[PDB]
Amino acid sequence: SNTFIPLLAMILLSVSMVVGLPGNTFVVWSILKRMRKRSVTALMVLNLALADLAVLLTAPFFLHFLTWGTWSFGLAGCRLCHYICGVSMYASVLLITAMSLDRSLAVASPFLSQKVRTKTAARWLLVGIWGASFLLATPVLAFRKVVKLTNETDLCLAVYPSDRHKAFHLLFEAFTGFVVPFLIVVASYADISRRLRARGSGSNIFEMLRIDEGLRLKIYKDTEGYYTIGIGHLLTKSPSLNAAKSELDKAIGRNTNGVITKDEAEKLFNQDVDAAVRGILRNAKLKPVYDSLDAVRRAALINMVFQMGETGVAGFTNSLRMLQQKRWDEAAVNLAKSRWYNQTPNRAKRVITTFRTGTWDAYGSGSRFHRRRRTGRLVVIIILAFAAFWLPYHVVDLVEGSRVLAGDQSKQQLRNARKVCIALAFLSSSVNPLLYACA
Ligand SMILES: CC(C)(c1ccc(O)cc1)c1ccc(OCc2cccc(COc3ccc(C(=N)N)cc3)c2)cc1
Repeated sequence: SNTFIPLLAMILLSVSMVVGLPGNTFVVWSILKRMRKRSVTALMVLNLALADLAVLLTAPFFLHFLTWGTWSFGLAGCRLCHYICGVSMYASVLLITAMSLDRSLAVASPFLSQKVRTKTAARWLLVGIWGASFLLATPVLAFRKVVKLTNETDLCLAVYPSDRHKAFHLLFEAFTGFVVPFLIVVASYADISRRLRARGSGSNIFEMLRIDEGLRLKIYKDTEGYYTIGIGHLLTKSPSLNAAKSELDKAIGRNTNGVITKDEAEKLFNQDVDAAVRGILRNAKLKPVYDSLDAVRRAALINMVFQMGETGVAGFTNSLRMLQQKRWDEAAVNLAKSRWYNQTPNRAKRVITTFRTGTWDAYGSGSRFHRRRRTGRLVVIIILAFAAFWLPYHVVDLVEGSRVLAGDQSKQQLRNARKVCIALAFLSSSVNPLLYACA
């Protein structure tokens, strides 16, 4: 088994050359030669597919070192190749953090993105990522030097003066390289999938509310004589129009002069359910029942809460728990005697109908189907191919530093096992062009 690990590491590094060199050289080409307005999503890809190219430029050296038997490029060679390799890991993973940290701001509030996602404020970030990536790989050029092993064989690897030195740096490139990003991209990218559960899949929750609360695209006066716009979005508790009108422009970022788009009315409505669902989940009485209700019957809890406020809908306890206990017919007929049913029966006869049937049958037929998922669905695979390629390597870094404080011959497998994990990761630089050729 002494011969097959070098055999495995020399094909992957060569298939990464035959696939990663041409693809990245093309991907980096189009974004420069054949484009006028380079989108922000075309710069992330650019630098990410630009950095991935530099790592592969060092591959012909490790392959030579893999077969020749000794290093051949002097202190600079092995001081450099690891620095170039160490900077792409850092640059690549931070770009993937930013890309993933951003698709959580495009759903948290899509009106701030227009005022924050500026090509001038994206380019002036890349330098930051690059600069803050050029620095975090600096220990690798201080600790990796060539040592003459035999008259005819000088090997190169990290020379750590003490094992405490080795430990922390092996841990240091794990938290910062992977664990800090893996934790960040898990908070942001799971906040989203936990945000949409309130917002409901597709636009289905919106059109339901349009029929009910009325869709108006200009500032008007509410039922109680107060300024609102859209589906009940309260602009301000204030009398003045210019105060009310200006208050809106702050939350949209553009000079509306009193008018918003069908889109702007919908995004703004999501903030009206996003913030109306925390009130539910932070409410003593309607949190438990809501958690039990399926995706369909949830929007109607969001509907009544939109209607009368949580403090008000919290009153129908006996009709509340009957839902929680999954008995609809005894909650459908029980809600029939409320003043809410009497004062407004066109919207009560259908909200209640969505409970006992658990479908959108009472509201519409075939005008709600959308593909809410955006191009970030592609952005969510280039992080997984990345994570699946870089976890094998880092667990060893994580296990060496951990097991270098207590306890050779049992650990003689790690470097033999690290060799492939370290060499497997040479394919992540060659994974974007196939994902772009996935279509
Ligand atoms: C496998 C080989 C040739 C060897 C040699 C002697 C032997 O007996 C057995 C094996 C070897 C030697 C040294 C070595 O250290 C460099 C290294 C180690 C892990 C990782 C990277 C960067 O990878 C990246 C960085 C960034 C990206 C990116 N997406 N932008 C992709 C891949 C560099 C690596 C391999």
